[PDB]
Amino acid sequence: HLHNTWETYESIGQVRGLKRLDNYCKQFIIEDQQVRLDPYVTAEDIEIMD
DNA sequence: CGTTTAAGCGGTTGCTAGAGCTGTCTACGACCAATTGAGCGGCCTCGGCACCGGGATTCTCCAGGGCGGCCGCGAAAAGGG
Repeated sequence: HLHNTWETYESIGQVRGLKRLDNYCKQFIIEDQQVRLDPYVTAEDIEIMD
């Protein structure tokens, strides 16, 4: 956990665990921007998720 | 293969169902004798189907009566010597 690297998809290539990064990206990015862009969002939900 | 989730194990807390044991008794079924009426075989008779004799009903055939055609036949009109 000290050799954690800030990487990019073109900087990785084809290694094991790439679909872990894919699942992370799709899940966090899609419902993060969904809860940021929805009109039916209360302040309580955004503060508990923050 | 990544992720979630529910199985598995251990734990609570009280009550109730159920197995096991002991005890009592009472209705219920085995058992026996006398009896008799429901089952099995035969015997008799009717309902219905069928066979036979008799009578009524409709179809086919043979003969008589009348009419057409032939068979030369025979009386009669016209021509010839």
